[PDB]
Amino acid sequence: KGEELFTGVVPILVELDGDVNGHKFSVSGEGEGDATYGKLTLKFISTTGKLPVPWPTLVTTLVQCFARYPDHMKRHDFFKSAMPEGYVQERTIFFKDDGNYKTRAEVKFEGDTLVNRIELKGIDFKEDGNILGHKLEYNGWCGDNVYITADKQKNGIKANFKIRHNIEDGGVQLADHYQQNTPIGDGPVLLPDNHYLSTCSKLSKDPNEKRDHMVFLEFVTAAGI
Repeated sequence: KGEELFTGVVPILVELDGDVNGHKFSVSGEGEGDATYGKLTLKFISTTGKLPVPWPTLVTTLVQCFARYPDHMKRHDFFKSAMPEGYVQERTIFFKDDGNYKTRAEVKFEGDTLVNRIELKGIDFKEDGNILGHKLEYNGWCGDNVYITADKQKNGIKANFKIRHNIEDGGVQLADHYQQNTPIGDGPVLLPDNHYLSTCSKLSKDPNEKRDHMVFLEFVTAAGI
């Protein structure tokens, strides 16, 4: 089964080609995931200089197949069921009173490595706003539970959740996520009952890293059934 591919530690590679208000950037990430613990340890670097947007706004875009689905919920794990062929993950992220990200990604196995290749398009961002102005706290932000629902029409799922970024000096910048995932292959997948993913993240910095970067720790676990 697809879940058998996640029994141990799996290496991860991430690639993101971004474009925000016509300003292009590129991020390369790598690390490992341990679905048994819903644990992700990843590091991301910008290869194109300082990012035009804050790192926290890219976290959700930069591998939910590593969520821990407890034994009693494994029937509802769409992400692993679509492996190894993978799935397309599309999102529209509305930043309240600001621009929006539109993202399309392929999450699939290349060899023994889980790969996440992303194309991101951002438009309508305010130069004097919280995003382009880099006013979002690096760890001052909390992510609501990722509420997942089946999308039988497309043999996939949909997800909805808000990310709440603390603004430096006060305030919260909301990011409304609208998500859709579709399998790449034709094989049968697991269409889940309503549930959610509980997430916990920690951003940090590598003191040896010279490039604009983000060290990333995440725990993600399924619940709600």
